[PDB]
Amino acid sequence: VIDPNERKARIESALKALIPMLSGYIGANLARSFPVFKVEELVAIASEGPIPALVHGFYEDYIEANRSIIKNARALGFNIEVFTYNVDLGEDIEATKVSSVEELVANLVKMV
RNA sequence: AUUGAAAGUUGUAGUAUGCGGUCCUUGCGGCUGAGAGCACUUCAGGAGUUGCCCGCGCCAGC
Repeated sequence: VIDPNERKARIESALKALIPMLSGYIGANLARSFPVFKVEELVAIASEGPIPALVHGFYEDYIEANRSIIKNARALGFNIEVFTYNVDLGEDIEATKVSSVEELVANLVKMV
């Protein structure tokens, strides 16, 4: 319904909304607490159509589950683009080794 | 009003006194309203249905 440029700008705004997410701007009591934040590791998949939800990082062996859910999804015929930070994720998987959070957002907005 | 004139055929009298139509007598004895009989046989309370969607326990706290 809206102009295509409006849709695009909304897309990059939503993607860049993650910049004040992994920097320590979550939760409440920011004035006094402002928690000591660091991103230990992360894995992201972009794709274009419907893809299965990634496994939560709560579990201890979620890296193996992520590898198994990525390789087989790509084998099934999904054009999934994978970005990894501080996660090996094997060697046979074409995954972009990102270095931070904002450049991950740059990679996401590259494919708009 | 004369073959006429006056002239009770009358008085008293229980056809009565007593006397069980009576005595004895099972309408009685024996007798299955009885024997055989599925109110049975076949039946989905069934198909479809998000208890959904939005939500800072929040901001000032030597």
